Amino acid sequence: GELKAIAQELKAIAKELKAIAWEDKAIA
Amino acid sequence: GELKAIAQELKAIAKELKAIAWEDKAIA
Amino acid sequence: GELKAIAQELKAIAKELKAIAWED
Amino acid sequence: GELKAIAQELKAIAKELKAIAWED
Ligand SMILES: [N+]
Ligand SMILES: [N+]
Ligand SMILES: [N+]
Ligand SMILES: [N+]
Repeated sequence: GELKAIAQELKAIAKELKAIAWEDKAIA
Repeated sequence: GELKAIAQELKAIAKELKAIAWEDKAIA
Repeated sequence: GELKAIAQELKAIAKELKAIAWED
Repeated sequence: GELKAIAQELKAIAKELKAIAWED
């Protein structure tokens, strides 16, 4: 369903934001 | 950090959307 | 950059949630 | 209702992400 699929997208965005945050630390 | 905290918020929103989607099914 | 593109995705999702709120 | 309030949260988060993109 649409809400289930939007929930999966939000969880994926959360993992993508943590990856960015981690890249950013490494480099600084 | 701020991105880590926003990631947690997005994961929490995903669980809240699935709960809404489930409530909605039960009732329909 | 990337964060702006993610922000745009979140805005698009917001619009989708408002639409779901008002369907039958 | 609730979904609208979540949509508003997502928009607020979008603004926070754009701000992070432009800090040092
Ligand atoms: N994404
Ligand atoms: N929330
Ligand atoms: N979406
Ligand atoms: N936030």
